[PDB]
Amino acid sequence: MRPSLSDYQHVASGKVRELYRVDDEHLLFVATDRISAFDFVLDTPIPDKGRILTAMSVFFFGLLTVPNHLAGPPDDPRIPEEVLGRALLVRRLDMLPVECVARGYLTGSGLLDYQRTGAVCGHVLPQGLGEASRLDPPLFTPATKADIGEHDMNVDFAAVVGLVGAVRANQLRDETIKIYTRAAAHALHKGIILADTKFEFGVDIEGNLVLADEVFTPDSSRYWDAAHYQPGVVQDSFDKQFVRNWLTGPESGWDRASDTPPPPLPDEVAVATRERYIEAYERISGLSFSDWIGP
Ligand SMILES: Nc1ncnc(-c2cnn(Cc3cccc(F)c3)c2)c1Cl
Repeated sequence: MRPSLSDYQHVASGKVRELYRVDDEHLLFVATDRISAFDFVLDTPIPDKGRILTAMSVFFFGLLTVPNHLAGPPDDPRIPEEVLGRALLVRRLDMLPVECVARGYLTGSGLLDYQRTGAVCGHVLPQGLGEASRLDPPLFTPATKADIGEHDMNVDFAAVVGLVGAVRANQLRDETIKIYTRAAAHALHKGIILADTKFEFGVDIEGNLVLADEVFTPDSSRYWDAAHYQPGVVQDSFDKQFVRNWLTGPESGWDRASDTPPPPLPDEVAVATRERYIEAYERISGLSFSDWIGP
């Protein structure tokens, strides 16, 4: 007997995740099976994506030594059956208003900022870099949330100071880079490049920094196949390239530039995408997804 999700109060929704109040000091952090591509949440869910990404997050939490917001096991009796395997019980924290980002490679808004200004989030970079260039050391490239449906706004370190305090900002920078460095080296050892990552921190009652997000999922982090890493061109998304290629190919009937909501995916593409998630999970964790809890 587990409670119903309807026993808990919904407090937040993201594109592909949900948050619920369990009591005054705990929340329920729920991954869904929805997937986003080209800034659209697609009509077609990916089977088991919520469970797979939750397993991934749990693995990486176990790998990292930093305090985190997990407040119970993946089978905690407070978790409803309906979300079992894709929801975790977490401690309620005072969240810090910073999207902490580390970039090991230059792509996306990071590359664009560099191409426009020669710098990213206050970091003046060497000349001659381009798409998927390795950054060494990794860059702290923080961002702030914007309006609904808008991309996060890249900001520099001074902006983070103004948001959370000088000493805390230094802590966010150091911890974000330490955590990314550890995770990325682990993943690369297993054949996957984590090109970048984003996560949020909160502060507990004693004032300590606590990692409080999904961590190193293909949604929070660019997953790349290391065996095909080729600086100078756009790398395939380990998990979403089948989806991307179909949507923008000759069979979808959809024009990406038209900004109209994309059509549903072929079942075959959704199944193939689930397999990519399982492959990435099992390679990185060294575990079997068949052992991960579910309904
Ligand atoms: N441990 C915490 N304590 C207090 N607040 C949060 C919190 C609030 N918002 N978010 C972002 C978010 C995470 C998942 C699903 C969403 F819809 C939104 C996280 C957390 Cl993780």
